[PDB]
Amino acid sequence: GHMEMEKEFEQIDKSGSWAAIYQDIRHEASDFPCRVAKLPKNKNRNRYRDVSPFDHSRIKLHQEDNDYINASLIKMEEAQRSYILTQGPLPNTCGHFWEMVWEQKSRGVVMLNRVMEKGSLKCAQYWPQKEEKEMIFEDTNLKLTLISEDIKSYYTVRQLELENLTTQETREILHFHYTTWPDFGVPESPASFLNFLFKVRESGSLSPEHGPVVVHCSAGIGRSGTFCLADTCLLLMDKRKDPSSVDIKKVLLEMRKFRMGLIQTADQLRFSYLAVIEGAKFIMGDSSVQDQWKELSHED
Ligand SMILES: CNc1ccc(-c2ccc(C)c(N3CC(=O)NS3(=O)=O)c2)cc1
Ligand SMILES: [Cl-]
Ligand SMILES: [Cl-]
Ligand SMILES: [Cl-]
Ligand SMILES: [Mg+2]
Repeated sequence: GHMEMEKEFEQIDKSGSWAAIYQDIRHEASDFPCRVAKLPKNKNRNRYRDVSPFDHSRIKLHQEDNDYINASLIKMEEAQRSYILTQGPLPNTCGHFWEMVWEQKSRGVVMLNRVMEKGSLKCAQYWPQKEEKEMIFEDTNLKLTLISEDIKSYYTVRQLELENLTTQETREILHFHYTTWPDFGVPESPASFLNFLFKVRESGSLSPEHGPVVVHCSAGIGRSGTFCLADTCLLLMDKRKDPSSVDIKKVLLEMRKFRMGLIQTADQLRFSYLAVIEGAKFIMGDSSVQDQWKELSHED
């Protein structure tokens, strides 16, 4: 057979029109107000002047003081999966970030960037790197401990313990850290990307019994958007067991109702197609393809 998205992909490649297709998505994308993000008191809570959560979908912190964090709830109604997309936390918003994880009952955090990229700090060091050096976030009364980590060639999975120091309740948070995805770039292959995505899936972190997974890169729109678009499209395909009922551009436009700028280049859009098309093999019952991805990704 041949999926409709596969036929579309070939036509676009052939005519060399990924830029045009992508720019049309940008032109059609939703425009909603971000008035809270732009308040003077929130200036230092934003990593990028021009990347803001819409008011209607922003995550509110549960604190009468200042409830603002640069984070958006991407609620995919048809797919029945939610994601929280957020910027890489700043030195002064790491407490807020873990506060959000707590209040939203997230089980998993997906990090698609490195702390330093291109000679610059794209994300604060918001988790402990050594077991014996735990982090206390005094402003939000949270304690964070590294429990263990499994380092692979291009991604790292960490077990963290998050403790609400007010109630002494503790939770296991899983950290899935993709370390080789360049900003404004694409993963090395669909295989490496899907191997990682399926690692996130297998952990149970995307279960509806949990809060939304937290997904971030530096701005929380480029690589983050790519990750979520692929996952949602595979999920939609999965629910219906029908790949040809999935309209990737339409899904992306729906996601952009909840946060601006999701997917930052034409090639990331192109890569999203590649990931979904390849991932469809597993969804539709080629169970052995997951091992192929593992081998091809060279995680060892
Ligand atoms: C709307 N204007 C705008 C767009 C993008 C950015 C921006 C800056 C730096 C970075 C690393 C990224 N990212 C590209 C990627 O692939 N992921 S990202 O971190 O979101 C985006 C800033 C402002
Ligand atoms: Cl890093
Ligand atoms: Cl560097
Ligand atoms: Cl930083
Ligand atoms: Mg040690």
